[PDB]
Amino acid sequence: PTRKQKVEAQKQAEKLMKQIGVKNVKLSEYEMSIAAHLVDPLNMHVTWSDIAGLDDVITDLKDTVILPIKKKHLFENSRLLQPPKGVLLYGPPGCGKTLIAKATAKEAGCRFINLQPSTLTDKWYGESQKLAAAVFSLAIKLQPSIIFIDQIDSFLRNRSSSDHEATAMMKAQFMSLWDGLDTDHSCQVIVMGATNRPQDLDSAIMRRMPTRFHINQPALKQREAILKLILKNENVDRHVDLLEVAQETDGFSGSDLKEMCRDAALLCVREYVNSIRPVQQQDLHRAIEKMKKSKDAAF
Amino acid sequence: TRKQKVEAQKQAEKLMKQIGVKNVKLSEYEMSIAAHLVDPLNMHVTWSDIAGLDDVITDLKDTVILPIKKKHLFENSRLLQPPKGVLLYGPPGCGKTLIAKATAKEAGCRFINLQPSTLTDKWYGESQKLAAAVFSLAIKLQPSIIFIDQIDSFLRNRSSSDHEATAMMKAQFMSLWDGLDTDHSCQVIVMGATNRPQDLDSAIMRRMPTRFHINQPALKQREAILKLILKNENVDRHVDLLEVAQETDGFSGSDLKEMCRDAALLCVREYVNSIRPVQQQDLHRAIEKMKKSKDAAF
Amino acid sequence: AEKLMKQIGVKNVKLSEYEMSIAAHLVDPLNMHVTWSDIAGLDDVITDLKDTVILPIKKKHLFENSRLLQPPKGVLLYGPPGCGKTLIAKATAKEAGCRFINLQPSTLTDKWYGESQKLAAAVFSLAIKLQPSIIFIDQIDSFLRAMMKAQFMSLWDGLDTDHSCQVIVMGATNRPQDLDSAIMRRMPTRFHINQPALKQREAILKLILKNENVDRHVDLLEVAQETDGFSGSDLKEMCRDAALLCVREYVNSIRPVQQQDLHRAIEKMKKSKDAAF
Amino acid sequence: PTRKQKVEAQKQAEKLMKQIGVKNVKLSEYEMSIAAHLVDPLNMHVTWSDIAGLDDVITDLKDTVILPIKKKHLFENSRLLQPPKGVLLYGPPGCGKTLIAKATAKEAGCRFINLQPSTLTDKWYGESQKLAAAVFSLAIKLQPSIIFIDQIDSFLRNRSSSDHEATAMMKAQFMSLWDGLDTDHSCQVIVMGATNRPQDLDSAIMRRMPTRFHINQPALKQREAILKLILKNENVDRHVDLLEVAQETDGFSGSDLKEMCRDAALLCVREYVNSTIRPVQQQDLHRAIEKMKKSKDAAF
Amino acid sequence: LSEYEMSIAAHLVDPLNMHVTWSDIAGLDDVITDLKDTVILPIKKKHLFENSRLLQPPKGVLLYGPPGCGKTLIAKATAKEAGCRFINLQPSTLTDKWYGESQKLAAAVFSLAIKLQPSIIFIDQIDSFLRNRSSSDHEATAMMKAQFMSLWDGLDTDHSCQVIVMGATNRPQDLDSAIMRRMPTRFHINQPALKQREAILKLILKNENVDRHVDLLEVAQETDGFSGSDLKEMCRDAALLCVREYVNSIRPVQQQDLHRAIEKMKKSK
Amino acid sequence: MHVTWSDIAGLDDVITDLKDTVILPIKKKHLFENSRLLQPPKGVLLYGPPGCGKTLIAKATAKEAGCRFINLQPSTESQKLAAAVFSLAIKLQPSIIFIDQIDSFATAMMKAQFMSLWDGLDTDHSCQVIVMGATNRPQDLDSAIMRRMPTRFHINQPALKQREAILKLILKNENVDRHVDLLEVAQETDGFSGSDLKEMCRDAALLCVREYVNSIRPVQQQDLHRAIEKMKKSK
Ligand SMILES: Nc1ncnc2c1ncn2[C@@H]1O[C@H](COP(=O)(O)OP(=O)(O)OP(=O)(O)O)[C@@H](O)[C@H]1O
Ligand SMILES: Nc1ncnc2c1ncn2[C@@H]1O[C@H](COP(=O)(O)OP(=O)(O)OP(=O)(O)O)[C@@H](O)[C@H]1O
Ligand SMILES: Nc1ncnc2c1ncn2[C@@H]1O[C@H](COP(=O)(O)OP(=O)(O)OP(=O)(O)O)[C@@H](O)[C@H]1O
Ligand SMILES: Nc1ncnc2c1ncn2[C@@H]1O[C@H](COP(=O)(O)OP(=O)(O)OP(=O)(O)O)[C@@H](O)[C@H]1O
Ligand SMILES: Nc1ncnc2c1ncn2[C@@H]1O[C@H](COP(=O)(O)OP(=O)(O)OP(=O)(O)O)[C@@H](O)[C@H]1O
Ligand SMILES: [Mg+2]
Ligand SMILES: [Mg+2]
Ligand SMILES: [Mg+2]
Ligand SMILES: [Mg+2]
Repeated sequence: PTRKQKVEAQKQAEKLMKQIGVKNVKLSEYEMSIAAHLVDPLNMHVTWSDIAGLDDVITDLKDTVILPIKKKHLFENSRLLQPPKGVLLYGPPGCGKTLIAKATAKEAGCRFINLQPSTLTDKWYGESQKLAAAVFSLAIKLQPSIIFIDQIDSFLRNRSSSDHEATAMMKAQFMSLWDGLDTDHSCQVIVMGATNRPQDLDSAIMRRMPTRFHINQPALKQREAILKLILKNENVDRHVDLLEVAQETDGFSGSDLKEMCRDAALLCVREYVNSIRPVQQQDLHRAIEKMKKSKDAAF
Repeated sequence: TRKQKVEAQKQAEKLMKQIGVKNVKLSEYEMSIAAHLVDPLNMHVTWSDIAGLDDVITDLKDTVILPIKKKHLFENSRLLQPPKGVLLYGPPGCGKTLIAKATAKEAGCRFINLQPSTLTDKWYGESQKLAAAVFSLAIKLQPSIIFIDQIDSFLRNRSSSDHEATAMMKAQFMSLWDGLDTDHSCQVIVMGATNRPQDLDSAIMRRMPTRFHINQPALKQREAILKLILKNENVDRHVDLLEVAQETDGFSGSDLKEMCRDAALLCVREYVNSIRPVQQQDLHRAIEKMKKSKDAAF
Repeated sequence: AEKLMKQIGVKNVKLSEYEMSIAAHLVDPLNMHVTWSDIAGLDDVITDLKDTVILPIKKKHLFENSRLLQPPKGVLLYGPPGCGKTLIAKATAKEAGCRFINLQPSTLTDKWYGESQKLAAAVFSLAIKLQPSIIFIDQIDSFLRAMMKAQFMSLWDGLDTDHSCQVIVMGATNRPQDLDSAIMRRMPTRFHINQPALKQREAILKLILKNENVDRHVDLLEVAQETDGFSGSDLKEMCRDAALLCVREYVNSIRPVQQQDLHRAIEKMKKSKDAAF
Repeated sequence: PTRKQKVEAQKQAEKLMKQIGVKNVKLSEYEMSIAAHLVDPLNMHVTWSDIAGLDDVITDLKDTVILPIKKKHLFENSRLLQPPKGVLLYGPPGCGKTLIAKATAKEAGCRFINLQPSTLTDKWYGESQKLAAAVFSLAIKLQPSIIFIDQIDSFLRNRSSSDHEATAMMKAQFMSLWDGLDTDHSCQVIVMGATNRPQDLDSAIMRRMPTRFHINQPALKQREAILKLILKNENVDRHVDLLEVAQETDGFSGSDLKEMCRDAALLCVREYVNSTIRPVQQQDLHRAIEKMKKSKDAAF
Repeated sequence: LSEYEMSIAAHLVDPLNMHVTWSDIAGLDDVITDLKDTVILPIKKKHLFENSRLLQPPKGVLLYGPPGCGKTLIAKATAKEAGCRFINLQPSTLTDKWYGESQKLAAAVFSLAIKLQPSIIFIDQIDSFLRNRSSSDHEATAMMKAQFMSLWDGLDTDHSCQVIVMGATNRPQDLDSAIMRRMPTRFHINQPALKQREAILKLILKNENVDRHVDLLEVAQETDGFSGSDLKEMCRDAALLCVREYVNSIRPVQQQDLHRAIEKMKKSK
Repeated sequence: MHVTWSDIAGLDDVITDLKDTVILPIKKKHLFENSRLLQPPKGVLLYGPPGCGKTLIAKATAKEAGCRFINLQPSTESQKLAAAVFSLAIKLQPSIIFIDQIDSFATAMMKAQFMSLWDGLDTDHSCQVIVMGATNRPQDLDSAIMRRMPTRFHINQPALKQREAILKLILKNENVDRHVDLLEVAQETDGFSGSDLKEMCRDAALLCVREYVNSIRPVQQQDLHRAIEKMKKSK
């Protein structure tokens, strides 16, 4: 027939499945096309120790998502002790969202799966809803599993009249398979999504993601912590305190400080090549000044 | 060729043996539609598990379940038959899917989930055949309850920016609902749960006249659901569910479940660091956490 | 063909395969318990439809030679959703004297090669073979908003000129504004099936409860003056809910429906009608 | 379906890929349709020497983008020394932006690719997101590469509610594939964009383009530099005071001085042809400046 | 030769059947002088100074002023005296009721213009098409009006193609800030102002009927106050009055019919 | 075309404007061929309300001026057929090419060839090949050749007196009552459209016929009033 571009998902999500260690899974063409976006747990290079600035959020996520997956002998006796069916990572953009997502993909346990909603929308009629169903079918087939939807503020957007029929049907099927009729059993299928704009997400999807973790912008202590974490392996001058830098920033996020340290290292490398030099804490001041002058362009 | 119905024919047979049908001869499309039949014994929720509202439950039981049984009493009257549509509308969360499961389990006749994703097909002239086979199967076994979850997305408001197959299916649904051959003594009822009935339709809205408003829980309903949830789990003796219900004032039927789950998780976390009941102190902390987290939209 | 010949009453069956497949689709006037007495409230529209379409079919001796009385090709019954359209169509299918046939465009779209123009030609060949015939396409808005569409349009425009076959295309419509630009013009006769007014509401309410054991002091005029916006199906649902509420006092352990049950049903229906707002 | 539009670019992207130097790259239909917009390195005829007026920006770009591409032995040990994942060239319209982009399309090494967001949007449903994914797929397939998004203040605009679902999905997928779950690894895939309205670009795309270069309106020294650069190939007299016209303009951008020089040359050719090669004697420049000022005044 | 290219080719005016020269445009003569040496001279005789990098015709010619009085007449005459392939489509031929069918249309237009020799492009009423960029407007034409700028002078442009785009507007104050940049040579088509009116009146009355002696200087200040296009429509009223009077009983014109046409045009206002 | 200019009543001023402008081609030489600006417009268009004598106006303009007419039939390779039709219409001079439903009518190459042929004909001859086939709704009909149709007239409801004249001209064909007058019916029609009076008279005749079929007589004022009331209720 037509649309036979699934001739390489089954040959692409099989060698990728052997890297995870699944023995006997009987899937269809749509299920394999969905599983073609599974992430390898060993392909990540960031653990919980690489995420600084916030500590209570890490422990909360670990005891809400990671803990109920293991120690099943203690959480299966009670009626309501299973992990939630949704984790909404909201807050300002930059620090925390994708890093916590990678930490959950690597060190959390059960098979992680990225959705990438671009593969759900198809050209042919009656093909996007089948893929949306195969998503949850594969999630149920692989217990447990964590369905990750990055930028969930666009795919599962607020419903209105100016929406395509296939996208609206997929958005309805998502909430009809989340906690629908034949769902809500002991399946350990959790759906998480990181988004910087949770104001216009939805009204029916917002309740299906009850555990909402606010990853705020780093404060003074958080900025000091992330500045001390970033300048750990690279050569830095012996007496360089990260408190004055974090106090001087006062508006930098977790990604702007990374750029500031990268700019300082690049300035040191350029000064060395013009003629291995450590950051004498003087380049940090001019880097902060240049970054502030650049950020002042939005106003 | 679309020769996958074979597997849909090997999944709509064993399930049939789980329901107890003896002689029902169907076609390929009818079998593919019946492949979504729900097992009544697979549900684990009855009318006793739905608290907070009682008049709505009694109304639904006397409107849907009561006409199904005692057919000798309603066979003489002309307008004493079950309706052809039940629209469960209201705010999202509490009541809709729970009442759907209760009607699937403890209501009687064979329940069927539509799952409109299977109606839309890639091949031309295949979605309308499945839409017809839906009602064909519904009439084939009487009675039956056709459930369409989130019906405000499949039978949307008819406009010009709609595909030919979807528009044809939406027209065939209302043509086979109360058209030229239906509306006889068939006892085929179609129900649907939705949280946005404002933009559902103009012709489908009248075909579902029995509309049950599953409102958002009030003080009494909040206390009722809080007492129902905290029933089997261990809790302190002097814990008044009225206090937390009056303090909340802003949760639906699903947010209180999350609050109780968070309280139990806090208890089991404080225990696992070194079985502890909730002393009504973790309840307030979970309520404050959920109230400070629900401000993400604003 | 022969499987459904029991009602056409003509031994002129020379149908082919497509004609045979289309012949299994005409309506069954036997199991149609609807006449002009069943439809209430709108009697002027009924008599208009009658003296416009019906006598051109039954009266076949006065106009026989050439006379101007002709069945208008294309009758569009348009209005709000409910209250009359399919009921009038079914009454016509019952007692129009002609072979009524339903379309249901879902059967036209064949999967093989996407060729659905052959069926669009076969349906018209069948309608002309056993004239008079009324081709009814329910929900004609979604069906006509594309080789089959042009072929069917040209067929309907070209074959209905010899005034030898009384084939008439009739359609019901709840959204007449977005129907079409040429189809709306192609149908000369348009019947506006309005929603029941203060008098039509009372008429249909009195017609709904006739054989039931209703109380003596139940003035339907008060119910009509209390509804103020109820459609045809809404009043039937209200009466059904009132009957269920009256029988609820007996099933829990035959009671005549009083005014209190009707008032409670009206209040419940008016509260429920605010779902779309 | 739409396999025709994707069967022509396939016969066009291959030839353009033959002269670039990609040896073995296996692409799909969407990847080939995206690669069909690759720019030829030899077609660009503007280098760093042809861009005057700004000097610190040039060396900053050479150290930030051009330097980490080569000499990989120095930036392979540390954790954060790779080239950035975005270069936002913001400033008033005129000088710098498109010229710097054209210069980097030739004198940067790695394969340059223009996005041309007009080809991303498609008529069929579920086709624009596939092309947006194929963009980054092709970028990762050949390393390194520079994805240029001209006038990025329109495609990756500020997210709101009055936007189409396809453009919103594409805008979300761009930032999801920029620094998402499987793209933070070292891949040398850099995305740059030139725009004249950075105030309403975005809140999540702005952080993904940390290196923000401001191309200001030419000042006195910059105006003198560009006026001396432009009046180098054309025939001019011996003595030309470039500071005079530079101080006279006081409001001309990098493109208005080019127009003034063109108008002076056209006046010279008109005076020559009217009789039947004449060098500008620093008098047609003042008249052209006055005419350009009168034209800019009468525009309102 | 794509599909959108062939769809655009339906608006490509043939360079042979134009029959519009500088003689048809009377009245204003200063704008014609500055446009001949700036647009026609660099386009033609390219074998003289092709070595120079900035001796090419400007790609941003724009003619503003009141509506009418020779706006597109100068464009057609220029394109006829220029190389070939006058290309005007519409102010609203684009913006089809689809998704991704408006920017691709402009892309096809520009590709077709690049395919052949300069092929002067004329965009009638660029004021509303390329209006000032903002964030409150519908976010479907802003991306299009930005792609137009990105394709006008971008990466692949600035070659020896001579592709010159010509615009037209009635109020170039809210047009743009980056589009006016690539439009450096902007001519000012003014109002006739008591002289060009008489000139165009003497021009139009040349190839016509008998037209007995009536000095155009007489009806020069008591004529239509503006809109020379209505002066083109004013002589039409005299012609219809001269051809509609003889049916009651070819007739030569005089001051009476012209004055009555003037009074009728004034009453129309 | 069997239509007559005197039969179609209504806007008498528009009729004279047509019989002057469009029939300047019917006028001999030295009147429209001598002056360059006195020639009639090339490619006249017609737009306005739906129906109301859309094709009837073109038929009357072709019959009164005696100009040759030919049906374009846009519903019935395409570019070649269009070029052949244009050549056939331009050969037999003078001739008018009338099209049906031009508002919704390779097609682009055919339109470009037709526009080029019309431009060449106008540059060669004054009014040899005319084109009058534009339908209603010309605001967004098409954008193929805008300069081809620069002349048009908004044919709408002229006035109540024109409606009364049309009713008197259309009703004076069958048997009518003495007291029943078309002016008395138009005084109560309250601004009915052009095609509305014909359908109202048809409904009155159908009522008068049904009066005998239910039990032939001439139409009366009561039947006309009932038909007008039914048309207003159905309007
Ligand atoms: N706690 C942290 N420890 C180390 N690095 C951090 C931390 N927080 C942020 N970062 C830096 O931020 C970058 C990741 O940003 P990320 O991808 O999470 O943005 P995002 O929040 O996903 O963007 P958006 O809000 O648009 O989705 C990494 O390069 C990392 O160096
Ligand atoms: N009366 C009740 N008794 C017990 N639990 C309840 C009650 N009402 C709601 N719940 C809780 O709500 C959850 C079910 O939510 P449900 O699936 O009905 O949401 P929904 O209304 O279907 O959402 P949407 O409106 O988006 O379709 C269950 O987990 C259940 O614990
Ligand atoms: N005049 C009437 N008298 C009695 N019952 C009526 C009348 N009109 C409508 N009904 C009731 O309405 C129901 C039929 O609805 P109806 O056929 O009018 O809907 P419809 O207009 O065909 O729907 P759609 O607009 O989708 O075609 C019947 O069950 C009948 O009981
Ligand atoms: N430093 C320079 N050296 C030489 N030429 C220059 C310089 N700066 C600007 N120019 C001139 O400017 C023109 C390029 O303008 P460009 O396309 O960069 O405008 P832009 O800023 O991209 O416009 P927009 O902001 O609308 O995208 C070239 O023709 C070039 O001659
Ligand atoms: N000075 C003039 N000399 C000769 N003809 C003129 C003159 N001014 C106007 N006309 C005539 O008036 C007509 C319309 O004038 P013009 O082309 O200036 O309008 P326009 O502003 O281009 O209209 P639009 O804005 O719709 O494009 C032309 O056909 C032209 O023949
Ligand atoms: Mg992210
Ligand atoms: Mg639900
Ligand atoms: Mg109906
Ligand atoms: Mg630019």
